Amino acid sequence: SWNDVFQYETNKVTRIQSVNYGTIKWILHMTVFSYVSFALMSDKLYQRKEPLISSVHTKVKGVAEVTENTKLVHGIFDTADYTLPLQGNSFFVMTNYLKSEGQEQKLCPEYPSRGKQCHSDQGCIKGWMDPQSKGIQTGRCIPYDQKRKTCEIFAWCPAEEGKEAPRPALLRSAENFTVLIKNNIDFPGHNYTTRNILPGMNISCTFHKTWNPQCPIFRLGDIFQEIGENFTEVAVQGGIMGIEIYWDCNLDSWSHRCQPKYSFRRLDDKYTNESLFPGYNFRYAKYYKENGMEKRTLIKAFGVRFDILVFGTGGKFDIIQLVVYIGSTLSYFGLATVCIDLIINTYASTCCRSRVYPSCKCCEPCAVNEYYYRKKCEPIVEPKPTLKYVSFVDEPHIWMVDQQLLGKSLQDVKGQEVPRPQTDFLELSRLDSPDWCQCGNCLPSQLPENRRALEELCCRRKPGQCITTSELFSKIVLSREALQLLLLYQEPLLALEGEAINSKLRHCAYRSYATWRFVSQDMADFAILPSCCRWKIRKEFPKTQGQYSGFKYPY
Amino acid sequence: SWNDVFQYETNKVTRIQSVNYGTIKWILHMTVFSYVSFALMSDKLYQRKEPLISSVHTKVKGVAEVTENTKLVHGIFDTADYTLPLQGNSFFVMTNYLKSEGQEQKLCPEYPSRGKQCHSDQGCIKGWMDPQSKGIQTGRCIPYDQKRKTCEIFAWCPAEEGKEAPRPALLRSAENFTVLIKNNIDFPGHNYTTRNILPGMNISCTFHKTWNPQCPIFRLGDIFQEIGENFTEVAVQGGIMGIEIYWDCNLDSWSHRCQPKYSFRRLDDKYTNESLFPGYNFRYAKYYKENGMEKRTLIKAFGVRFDILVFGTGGKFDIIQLVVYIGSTLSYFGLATVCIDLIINTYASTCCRSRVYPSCKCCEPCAVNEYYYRKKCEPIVEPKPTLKYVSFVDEPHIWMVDQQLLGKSLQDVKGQEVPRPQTDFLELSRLDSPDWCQCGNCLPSQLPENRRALEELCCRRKPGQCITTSELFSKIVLSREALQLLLLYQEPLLALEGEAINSKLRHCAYRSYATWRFVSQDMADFAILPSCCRWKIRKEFPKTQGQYSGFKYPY
Amino acid sequence: SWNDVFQYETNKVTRIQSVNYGTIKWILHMTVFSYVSFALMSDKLYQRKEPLISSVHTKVKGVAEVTENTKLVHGIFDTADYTLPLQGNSFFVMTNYLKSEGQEQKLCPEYPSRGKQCHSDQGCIKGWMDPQSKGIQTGRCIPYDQKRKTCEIFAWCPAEEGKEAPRPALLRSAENFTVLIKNNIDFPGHNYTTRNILPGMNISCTFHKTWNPQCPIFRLGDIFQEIGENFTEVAVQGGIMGIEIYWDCNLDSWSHRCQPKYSFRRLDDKYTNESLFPGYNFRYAKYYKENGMEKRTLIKAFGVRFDILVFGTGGKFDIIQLVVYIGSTLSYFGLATVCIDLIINTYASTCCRSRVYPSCKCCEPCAVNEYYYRKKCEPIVEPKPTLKYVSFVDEPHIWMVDQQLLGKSLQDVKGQEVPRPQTDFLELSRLDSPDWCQCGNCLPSQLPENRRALEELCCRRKPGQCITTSELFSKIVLSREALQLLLLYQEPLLALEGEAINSKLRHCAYRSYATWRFVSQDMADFAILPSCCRWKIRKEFPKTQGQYSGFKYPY
Ligand SMILES: Nc1nc2c(ncn2[C@@H]2O[C@H](COP(=O)(O)OP(=O)(O)O)[C@@H](O)[C@H]2O)c(=O)[nH]1
Ligand SMILES: Nc1nc2c(ncn2[C@@H]2O[C@H](COP(=O)(O)OP(=O)(O)O)[C@@H](O)[C@H]2O)c(=O)[nH]1
Ligand SMILES: Nc1nc2c(ncn2[C@@H]2O[C@H](COP(=O)(O)OP(=O)(O)O)[C@@H](O)[C@H]2O)c(=O)[nH]1
Ligand SMILES: Clc1cccc([C@@H]2NNNN2Cc2cccnc2)c1Cl
Ligand SMILES: Clc1cccc([C@@H]2NNNN2Cc2cccnc2)c1Cl
Ligand SMILES: Clc1cccc([C@@H]2NNNN2Cc2cccnc2)c1Cl
Ligand SMILES: *[C@@H]1O[C@H](CO)[C@@H](O)[C@H](O)[C@H]1NC(C)=O
Ligand SMILES: *[C@@H]1O[C@H](CO)[C@@H](O)[C@H](O)[C@H]1NC(C)=O
Ligand SMILES: *[C@@H]1O[C@H](CO)[C@@H](O)[C@H](O)[C@H]1NC(C)=O
Ligand SMILES: *[C@@H]1O[C@H](CO)[C@@H](O)[C@H](O)[C@H]1NC(C)=O
Ligand SMILES: *[C@@H]1O[C@H](CO)[C@@H](O)[C@H](O)[C@H]1NC(C)=O
Ligand SMILES: *[C@@H]1O[C@H](CO)[C@@H](O)[C@H](O)[C@H]1NC(C)=O
Ligand SMILES: *[C@@H]1O[C@H](CO)[C@@H](O)[C@H](O)[C@H]1NC(C)=O
Ligand SMILES: *[C@@H]1O[C@H](CO)[C@@H](O)[C@H](O)[C@H]1NC(C)=O
Ligand SMILES: *[C@@H]1O[C@H](CO)[C@@H](O)[C@H](O)[C@H]1NC(C)=O
Ligand code: NA
Ligand SMILES: [Zn+2]
Ligand SMILES: [Zn+2]
Ligand SMILES: [Zn+2]
Ligand SMILES: [Zn+2]
Ligand SMILES: [Zn+2]
Ligand SMILES: [Zn+2]
Repeated sequence: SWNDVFQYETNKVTRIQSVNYGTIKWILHMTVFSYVSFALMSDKLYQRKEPLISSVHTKVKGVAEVTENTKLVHGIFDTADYTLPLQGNSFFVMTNYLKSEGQEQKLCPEYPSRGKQCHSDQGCIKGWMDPQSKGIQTGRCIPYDQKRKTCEIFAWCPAEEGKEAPRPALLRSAENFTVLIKNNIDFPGHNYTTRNILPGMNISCTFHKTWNPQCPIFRLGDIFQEIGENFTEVAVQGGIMGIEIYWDCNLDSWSHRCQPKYSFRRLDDKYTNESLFPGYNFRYAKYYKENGMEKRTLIKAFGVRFDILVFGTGGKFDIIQLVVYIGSTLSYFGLATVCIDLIINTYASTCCRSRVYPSCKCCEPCAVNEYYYRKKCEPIVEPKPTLKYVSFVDEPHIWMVDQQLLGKSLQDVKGQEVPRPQTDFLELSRLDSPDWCQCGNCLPSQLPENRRALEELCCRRKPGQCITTSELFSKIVLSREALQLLLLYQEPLLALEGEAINSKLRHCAYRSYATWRFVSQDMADFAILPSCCRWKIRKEFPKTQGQYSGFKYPY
Repeated sequence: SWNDVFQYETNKVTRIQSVNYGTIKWILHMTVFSYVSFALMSDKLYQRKEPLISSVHTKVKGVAEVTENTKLVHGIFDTADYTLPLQGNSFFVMTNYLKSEGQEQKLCPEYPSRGKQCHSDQGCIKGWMDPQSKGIQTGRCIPYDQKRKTCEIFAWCPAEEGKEAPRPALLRSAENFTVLIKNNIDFPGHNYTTRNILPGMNISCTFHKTWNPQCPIFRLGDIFQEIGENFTEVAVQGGIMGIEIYWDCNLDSWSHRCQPKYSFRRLDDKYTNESLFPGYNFRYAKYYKENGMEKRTLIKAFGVRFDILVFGTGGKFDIIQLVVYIGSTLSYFGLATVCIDLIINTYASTCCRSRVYPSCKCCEPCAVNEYYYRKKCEPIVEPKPTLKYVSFVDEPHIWMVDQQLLGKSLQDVKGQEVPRPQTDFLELSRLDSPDWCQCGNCLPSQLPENRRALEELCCRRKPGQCITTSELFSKIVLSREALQLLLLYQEPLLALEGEAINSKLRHCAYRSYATWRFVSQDMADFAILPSCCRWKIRKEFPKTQGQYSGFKYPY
Repeated sequence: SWNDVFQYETNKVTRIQSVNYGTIKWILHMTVFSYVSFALMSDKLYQRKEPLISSVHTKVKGVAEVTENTKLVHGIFDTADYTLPLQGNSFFVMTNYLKSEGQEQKLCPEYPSRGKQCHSDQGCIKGWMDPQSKGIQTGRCIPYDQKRKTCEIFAWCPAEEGKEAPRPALLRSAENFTVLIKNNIDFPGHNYTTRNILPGMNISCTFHKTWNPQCPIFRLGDIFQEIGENFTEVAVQGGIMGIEIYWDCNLDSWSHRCQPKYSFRRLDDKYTNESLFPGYNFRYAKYYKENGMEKRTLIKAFGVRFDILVFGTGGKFDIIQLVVYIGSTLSYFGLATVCIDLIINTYASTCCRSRVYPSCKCCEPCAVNEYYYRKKCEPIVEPKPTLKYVSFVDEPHIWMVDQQLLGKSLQDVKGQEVPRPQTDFLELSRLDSPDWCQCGNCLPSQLPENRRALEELCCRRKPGQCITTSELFSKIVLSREALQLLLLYQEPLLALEGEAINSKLRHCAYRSYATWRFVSQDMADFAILPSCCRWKIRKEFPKTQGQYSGFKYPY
């Protein structure tokens, strides 16, 4: 059993000294290797990739001046006037505003927005919580002004919801504002961390696509016009702008490159439906107390919400990933073998010689694939009990009968023809008749009727001379000296006496005839002797007082 | 060397015309292919998958009315009264509040919360910064009211921290509020971008699981009751609700489907410990100046923080991914070969014939696997110096002796028995004695004692007639004419004279005996001639004035 | 065709009973299996991994006392005084502040910051929107104080932008503040969800690296000092701290482990350039009305923004992933075959015997690889029309001539020498002359001149006796009886009469000579008979009234 452990199985191979096959094999191997390497390096499949974790710190610089109205009001807007305390992944810059000062919780006519005019008390319902007007209707219709009327609502009054944003936008100068974005990114699995601002960067820089791609100071107007967006128009109703920071980071020492790439993308739909809150704005309430009453100043602030979208992956060499990829791609190196073996398989077919080659003379010298096929493959059939082989001296090939003999004589069964092997020339270089019979020497079988059809076989398919009449038949089969020599070869001390040697000689004669007429031991083992030859052999070496068993399934 | 480059190696194969083996092979191949294809299409393993980057814009609509108290106060709450300016991935809706107006930074008794009652000055420490009371203790105990006492703290007074949230929740009507969620998602690697609102969507829609799964307008109460949550109860102490937007996006043109799926999940633990801040609330300070003093109004706002969780992947066909997957799965197509080869290997074993087949007659016709095994495999042993083969005319097989001859005669060494090859019938179809000896013709070896055991071998294991006595021995071995014919065959012009031809004849006789009794040249090359036969051969073709070398390791 | 479907191809193999090869094979298989299993379990390659979606709820506890100034002001700071309403992935804690109360929109001298002193009106431009001073310059120079001057700007006055943060930080006590972080994480694909606080956790716990790694209550000072950061120093100008919550979650039931790991990392660059806004701060405006004027209190709040970075993956067993990994690694099990086959290939080379073995006697017994190579591989050359084989009785090997015969006699073409196969001993164990000629029996070819060089071949390369003179030549080639026996063997009933049998005998003699002198039918099929032997054969079996075709390309 240890010897069994100590075994190695190696495949038998046929080395072909073919220029075309070698060329094809090497070309296919080179192609597979080149593609595998290109995929490995282009996609960095040898690298474990980890998503980043990002922190964003934004600082907006800029000052705006507004002059509006009934008295003229001159206002200055600094960061605390147009920015919220948040300075993370999103920062808001106010670009326009509607101000409703001195609101009190009381009854008032709703602002006439979106054709909300009232003509009669039936145009509104009492106690209806209108989120559009942002009040609760009292059910009555009251005059908003001299010309139009609007229902009364309990809300923050004077109610002005629905009024249009100023145009032009009051804080247009925000296009000239700048934002400094500090982005700290980390790959914890790879234990790496960097930031978008490194020592040596000039502080007077402003971002540009080509001149200053790494400058993290962005002018808002430049952001808008880089992607063909009009800051002046968006400033009226507001919008959402995304600043994308892509980190395609290679953390390998020999190829270390972890630098941010900045892009811009409008995130709010320019063509948003009017009822779906187009643009970007929010209502902020400044609460105070005046005249012993709780009052509220409502600022509808329109502006651009800048969303900093930080994304990317960090790739670092990982042996497991490379091993997995190489293992996945290893099977592709069998492409050359598959292709060349398929070529040999298909071109060895006889169909190519009869039809393709005469039509196409260029594909003619590819007939060598038959020699390759025969030096590569050994066909064998299942040695089933019904397997029989018959050879007729008239015919030049052997016939296989794999079907059950249902009474019909073996002579009448057609079967499938198979080629006759070439008896090694090297070894051969040395010095009333039954109705089915056609030679006149066959005799009825002595077997039981149920299996008598097996022995109902003649040496030929058409009438003619019996094969037994040939002197070579006597030399190979009936020659007692030759059979005795063969027996001695196998059994040097065999006793050439007794009824036993005669049975041994009979079996040796059967084997000799089968090998001579079938060549291969595969066919000879399942060959069926003709009745004439079988009975002549038995006459030469008969059985004293027994009945012949006949062919035996060797399996 | 170029010829070497121009080589192709093809495996030698044995084609078996077996119905069962072909059936098994094709069934296994179909199963492997079906599973590989199913995995490829189900998991989209041909697609490169990229995580999305999302931007969320939320707009809350809704109006609430509150009537509380000592004077009756009728208050209206619109978006600016219950929402914060943030409208991104999270939005907060106030559902309840505790108001402490007119706070001044001074000394006051802490609110009696969680059994914080005071009975003596020793129940509290001076200068202790109590974050629960949100003040610094003065070390003294003072009467909070007529019945209970509480220590004095320097804080915003009147201190009311620890008071219970109103019940029912004041802003219960928030269940009727609606939120419009605009979700812009982008796959930058795939250069794709879409949003959850497309042209044609009805604006009066409200989200529903089945009727309106794509409507991005959600009623908060509907959100809560979709997952079996009670908005009325959560509104008292607040909570956190997550609106999950899953983007399972297929970006292939032939299978393009990038649509959001909305789900809801409570994010705050319903059973949070009382000391771990159950629910959701925050304290907001409204600062003002009254009576020449800095005053503060503290609003403890309880509400639902809605967290919009946007996640998903975009898959687009990538040739590299498909190639990698196919390469990974290619090796599985060898399953049929592995299984059928294992069947042939195991069923060819003799163990199955002796035990399994007699017990199980159904597994009997599988004995054909032995023929397959012998047509597929050629066993060979290592040709080591100790390798020897011995054949005894008494025994029917050959014996291998691979162990060193440590003085013990080769006759006495047992070794391991091996089968005798069938001499090709096709080629064969033509026309005082030593103590270890058992034939009476062996003679002591003339070799040095150290290696004399090699030649101490007899033609038989038991007493009997010598193999040399057989006439076939003389015909094959001693026949000078046959050996001369063989020599001429190899060397046509060999000069049949001189002491050289005699040595050539002796070696040819050795080879002839070895081939006759061992058949294979593998065994004959390492076979050991019996002393009797060896010395008879030497007598026929002796050496004039030299000592015989004897067997030579051929390796 | 169905029989074709019912076929199975199995590779022919040579089983080697070698201890070293078996050892190498099993060692390599064990190594490959061990590494594959280690990679599978270490990297959980059998698991589908899904990124988490996280929700963070933060609650800060802590109270601070400040005493500053011209009148002494004693202020208390609770959560509503130093925290913003946001309680999600980021929370801000105020640690220092600069307060500018009672600002009015009017003209004032800018604060003298960063050497902004003015000496003349030419040092500033009118209408210049200075974002540093946060005002619009009027173009005039005015005295900020008695000693220094600064230009006039329309801004919120008194302008104090650029004033240094207080030192020490006013809210130093914030180091003693605590934050409770509730983290709800979910894997939607795996349909799993958990949180960082589970029942049974003690509420008096405070986080520690070793003692309380799972306590989600963190002291800010402890956070800073865990990573060697000084909270007192950072509190002056502020900063950004990241609380990383890593979820390495295994969702398999047998290996379920989904627990958070807390780490800390400073996110703001300690060495940020002075002009790049070092630290963290924001300007918040408190608007009010005083004396009938809109006034503003500007608080420059410096503090630590704590960013909770939640990341991780959830791994759950997936059959497809395991199948893909196993398929990727299957090809690696062919390493043993590749290595051992390469060893056999290289050590069988003759180059190793001539040079390596004499120099290195240790690598000598590896000569057995030649026997393995010959039992494993069968070399065959392409049977092209130019393929010819010639054997000279003088030389001991055969010669291959694969080049076109451009008039030059085949005798003069060198070609490449090839070894002579061993004629199976088993089958052989039985009983004026042309200028190019060197035997005296060759005759000029009768073929057309263009192809006459093919037959211009002699039996030897040097002068000597003709091979035809040997009696074995007559026995094998000229023996009519032997050729007739061979013909009968193939055709038992062949009629031994007529001009046909003579041509059959001539062809059989050609084959017999080719097989005798070339052994293999591969070489014999393309062998070229010497002119002497060819013409002697023709003399024995001549053609009556025709011209001999001569050698025919068998392909
Ligand atoms: N191949 C082959 N073998 C045969 C044939 N007939 C008989 N045998 C073999 O010869 C043996 C029977 O010998 P036979 O003379 O017919 O009957 P016996 O006297 O009882 O031995 C069996 O083991 C068969 O394998 C035949 O036609 N073809
Ligand atoms: N297989 C085999 N070969 C042998 C045996 N004895 C001798 N030889 C071969 O014969 C050669 C020696 O011939 P031998 O007559 O014994 O001595 P010599 O006169 O010096 O040549 C060696 O090369 C051996 O390979 C044997 O028992 N078995
Ligand atoms: N291998 C080999 N075959 C030959 C040679 N010469 C002739 N033949 C074969 O013999 C056949 C021609 O016979 P030949 O006596 O030369 O002329 P024929 O009388 O017209 O048949 C062809 O089919 C050749 O394949 C030779 O030198 N070598
Ligand atoms: Cl959106 C925003 C961002 C930052 C600050 C403010 C602030 N809040 N109260 N008054 N605001 C200032 C202000 C004045 C005049 C017109 N518009 C806005 C807002 Cl409203
Ligand atoms: Cl949480 C929140 C969201 C939005 C606005 C407010 C606002 N802030 N100052 N007063 N608030 C209004 C208000 C009045 C009465 C009771 N509760 C709250 C808060 Cl507090
Ligand atoms: Cl950053 C921040 C966080 C929370 C609250 C506040 C609040 N806003 N108006 N006054 N503030 C309080 C206050 C008083 C005195 C000194 N500093 C700050 C701020 Cl400013
Ligand atoms: C931005 O600045 C430039 C130059 O300072 C000025 O011409 C332009 O009008 C400014 N934009 C706005 C919207 O005021
Ligand atoms: C990660 O990198 C830092 C800096 O190089 C190093 O100090 C640390 O040991 C590394 N490994 C960790 C943090 O596990
Ligand atoms: C941008 O929008 C403004 C409206 O505010 C308009 O006057 C201007 O012409 C627009 N610019 C372009 C380039 O369309
Ligand atoms: C929500 O609206 C319905 C119908 O308008 C009303 O019956 C219900 O009371 C409202 N819910 C609350 C909490 O007020
Ligand atoms: C991405 O898509 C847009 C729109 O189809 C196209 O204009 C652009 O060229 C594409 N490639 C990019 C942005 O690299
Ligand atoms: C929801 O909670 C409220 C308490 O505010 C309670 O009155 C009501 O019955 C609850 N509803 C359900 C269905 O449990
Ligand atoms: C934090 O608390 C400890 C003990 O209560 C105290 O000694 C220390 O001074 C405090 N830190 C600050 C900055 O006040
Ligand atoms: C997910 O898990 C929950 C809880 O175990 C279960 O009720 C549900 O059916 C699962 N599948 C889903 C939500 O698709
Ligand atoms: C931390 O910084 C403060 C300055 O506010 C300094 O006094 C103290 O010595 C520093 N601590 C250490 C350990 O460096
Ligand atoms: Na593979
Ligand atoms: Zn007959
Ligand atoms: Zn017959
Ligand atoms: Zn003996
Ligand atoms: Zn003997
Ligand atoms: Zn000659
Ligand atoms: Zn000659």
